[PDB]
Parts: sequence; C-alpha cells; structure tokens
Amino acid sequence: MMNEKILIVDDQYGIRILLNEVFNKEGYQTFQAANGLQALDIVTKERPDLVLLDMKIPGMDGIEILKRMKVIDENIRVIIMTAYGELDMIQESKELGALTAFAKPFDIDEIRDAVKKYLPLKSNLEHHHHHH
Repeated sequence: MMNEKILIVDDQYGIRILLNEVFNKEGYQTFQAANGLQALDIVTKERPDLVLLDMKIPGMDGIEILKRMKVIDENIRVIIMTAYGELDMIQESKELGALTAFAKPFDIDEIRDAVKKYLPLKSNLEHHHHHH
C-alpha cells in the first residue's frame, strides 16, 4: 500500500506542526513547509500525496503551489487552507486537485479523519473502530 505522506504548507508553523504531528501519527509522513518553494522541495523530497496548502499567508496561493506540485506530481493532491472559503481561487483550488479547503473552524479530527478517508494507511490510534 501507499506509505501515506503529507505536506503541510503553512506559515503558522504552530498549525503546521499541529497538522504535522496529527496526521503524522496516523502514519502520515507529513512534512511541514512554510512556503511553496519549501513545498516544492517537500514534494520533491518525500512526494506527499496530500499537501495542505495554506493559502492564507505562508507565501503564495496554494493553487499555484498545488499546480507546481501537480506538474512534478499530479498524483498529488492538496488540502488548501482558507479564510472559510473566499471563493474564486477557492473554487479553482479544489478544482485543480485540492481535496478540501479547510478553514479557521476545524475539528482537527475532521482534518485527520479526512486525510485517512482519502488515503488510509493506519490512522486513528487504536485499530479501525466506530469511535474516532
């Protein structure tokens, strides 16, 4: 199976290592990038399947970053982060290969839950059971 890999493009390295460890723990080889170049490096270094492109402020729109990682790997997908769906770029984001546009209101679990249900390795903590 796929070894389950992630790329977190967030400048708020708090949220970034937050997401990092969260998915990482499920099995996700998550690599934290604060910028799209970092991200380019990350894709080229690990080849993540799920790249959380924080379109907020890190450096560039997760779209332009998702497509550059799409050109190096259209195998890849992106979980671009938004100010709760500012549309336009948001539409095109998911449209180009972003699975989800997660915002300020995040359950944390819904994001890790999402990554598993999109590409599942091990996930959770204790087997695959009804409770998360």
